[PDB]
Amino acid sequence: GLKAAQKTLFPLRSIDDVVRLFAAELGREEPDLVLLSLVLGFVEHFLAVNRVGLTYFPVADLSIIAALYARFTAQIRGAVDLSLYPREGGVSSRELVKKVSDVIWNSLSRSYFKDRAHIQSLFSFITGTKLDSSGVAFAVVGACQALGLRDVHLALSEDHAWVVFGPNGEQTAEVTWHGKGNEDRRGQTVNAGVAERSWLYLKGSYMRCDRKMEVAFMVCAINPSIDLHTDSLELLQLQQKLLWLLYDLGHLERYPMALGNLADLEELEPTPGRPDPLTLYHKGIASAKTYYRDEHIYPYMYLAGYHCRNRNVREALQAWADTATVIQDYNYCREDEEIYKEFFEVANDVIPNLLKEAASLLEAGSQGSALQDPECFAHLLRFYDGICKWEEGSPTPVLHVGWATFLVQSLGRFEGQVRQKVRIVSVPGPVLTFQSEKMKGMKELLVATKINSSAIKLQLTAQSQVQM
Ligand SMILES: NS(=O)(=O)c1ccc(OCCCN2CCC([C@](O)(c3ccccn3)C3CCCC3)CC2)cc1
Repeated sequence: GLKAAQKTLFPLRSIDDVVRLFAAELGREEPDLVLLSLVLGFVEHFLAVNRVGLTYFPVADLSIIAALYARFTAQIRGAVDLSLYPREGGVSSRELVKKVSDVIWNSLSRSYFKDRAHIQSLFSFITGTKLDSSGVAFAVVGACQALGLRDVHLALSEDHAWVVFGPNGEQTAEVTWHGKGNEDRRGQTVNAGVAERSWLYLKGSYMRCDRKMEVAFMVCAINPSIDLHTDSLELLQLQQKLLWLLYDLGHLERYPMALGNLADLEELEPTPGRPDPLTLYHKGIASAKTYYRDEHIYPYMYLAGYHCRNRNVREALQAWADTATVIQDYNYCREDEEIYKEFFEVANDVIPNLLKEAASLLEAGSQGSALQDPECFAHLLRFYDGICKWEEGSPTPVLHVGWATFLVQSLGRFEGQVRQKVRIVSVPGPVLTFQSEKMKGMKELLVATKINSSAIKLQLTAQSQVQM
């Protein structure tokens, strides 16, 4: 409306006043996404974008929030005539959804840095005419709810956003851009992407949000960064509390990455009486396994990063091998580059630095060292096997000589007597089966006393010939 009952909690004078607002909206049949996004972008603006004047918490007076709310709703209602788009079943049509998308798109500034911080909210849309990629999709959803279109919902994969709608919520529509350069399928289904088994569309195991999960998304979208070096403590705490509130209400059940975000926040600043980060990261993984057929990559990476920051080398390598075990059943397609970059950085920067440190600490007399544990070697091998398998049948290559260099260095960190304890068995403590043809052909090289660097390179990149 706003409705009288949504107004009684104003002004919001503190973090807990914001949380109380979220609680009361989440009590409702339909939490108000426009109200809540405006409030978050407001508080984010005055705690991270401009802190001038801040003495505690930027007071969100009803007069300010209501006028922002009225601007959004007038802008949408004025520009979308619902009577031109008749609704059977209480469900929306593709043309209606496209028009709402076009409205949001056309309101945006022509040129701006599309990956700035703080352009995710309806606050940024209204005050700055700017939105990031997935912010456009959220905004389309908000606009749809404000028009009474309750079939329209946010869909998310690990790197993109679109909408679902229509009979049984079975239709999909592209409403925003993806990445740098991707030309458009705006208005189309995602079924081509699903059918080609790219990571971008998660072989169809992407998130189909209900309203509560859309609130969870805007809370994950809170960006506490003030600059490269500094975070807003007030926004970190707000985000954390909001996530716990969503957790207790059961609204993070089908949101794996939200559980990873919470775990990260708990590591930074733990809440007395709550599960530890590890429990959290494992619920994020169990959520992916239960609702998304274990087809998601980030739950394992979040866990891996935690183990990496704490120097549990063994556990970090296990998590990354689990990561690769997911990716192996995808095809590497155009538009999957963000997950290529994540794997590239693991293999070729993070793991080599972890293992270099472990080599020094071994020289310094460390026991139980990753580099003396054959299970750690097996995890490293499983990691690469999954990447190799991922590459098979993909329309674009993954591996090249730049990866081979780090592979050779990483294998060399483990002595022969440690590498030879891994048992590699065929289809048809440490025991390991390779699914990839590259790693199967490599198996003897990997356990040789002397690592044959040139042969490993040839096997990893399938380079036919050596120097004339
Ligand atoms: N090197 S590592 O330790 O293995 C590691 C690497 C990446 C990691 O990434 C964790 C961050 C994952 N991130 C969260 C924001 C998320 C997203 O950027 C986002 C943005 C806004 C709100 C919710 N999610 C997406 C969701 C789909 C569309 C945008 C994309 C995935 C963690 C660890």
